[PDB]
Amino acid sequence: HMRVGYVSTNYSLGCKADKTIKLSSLSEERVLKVSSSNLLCLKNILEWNLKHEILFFRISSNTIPLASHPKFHVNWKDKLSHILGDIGDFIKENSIRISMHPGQYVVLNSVREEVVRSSIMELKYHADLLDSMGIEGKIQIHVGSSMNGKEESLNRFIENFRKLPSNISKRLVIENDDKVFSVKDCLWISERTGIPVIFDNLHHSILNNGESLNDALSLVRRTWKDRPMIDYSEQEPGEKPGVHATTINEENFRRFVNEVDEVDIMLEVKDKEISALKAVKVLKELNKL
Ligand SMILES: [Mn+2]
Repeated sequence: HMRVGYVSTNYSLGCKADKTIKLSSLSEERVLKVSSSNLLCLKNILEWNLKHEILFFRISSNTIPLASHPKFHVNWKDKLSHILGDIGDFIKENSIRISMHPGQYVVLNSVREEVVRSSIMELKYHADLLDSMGIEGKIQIHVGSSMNGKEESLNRFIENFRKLPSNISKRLVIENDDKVFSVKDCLWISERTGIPVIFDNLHHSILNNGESLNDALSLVRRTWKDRPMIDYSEQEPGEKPGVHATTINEENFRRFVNEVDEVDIMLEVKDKEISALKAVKVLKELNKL
């Protein structure tokens, strides 16, 4: 009862789904050209993934390049409605679960009004992309800044969250990080907002309040109405703490899954689909796929 995913693009297939363009290259034609090629490759990836028993995917934020930039005014929702609807049908037809992660420049709890504004613009593009596919999906973010200290920063997150439009807020999920905001801190936010928490195992291993894997999982499960998503990674040997592994280690992964069930696992390792294949092989063997 576990789905496996990987993030953004598939290197083996050779259809790049995560291409972006420089601000200096912005034009309607170029945005439509790179969006179309990204989306073609995304459809090809989702097809490949279904055949390889990989039923979770993290769609790249580069899918429509520069979509939330102030100078961007391309009507991609109409112009690409065809391919967008087609990809969404394939996802809903085949029970594929979807997440997106806008990354570090979304800082929903910034003290700077213009940073909050641009962060909401980026979140609105993610909700628009998912809406254009006719699917639900989750948009995962970190809590953000710790300016003025942790408690002020948690309350600024909750305040600004409560100003979001529903098509973003209904999809939003928060994840623990390895520097400031722990599982405990995310659970404090969830209790006051209903936001589900994505558990990231490597981050928790680095920054925690003593909770075991199982206890932290059980806590985070209660924040979801549906099956939880978790982010699985490992430490790259020899690197600074928190640097993500270049591939999963099968024995580490086996030790993790033997503890867990009824969760969709997103692999955040640098060899992408190659690790997703190793994980499908383990899960099938353990009758947990
Ligand atoms: Mn993560």
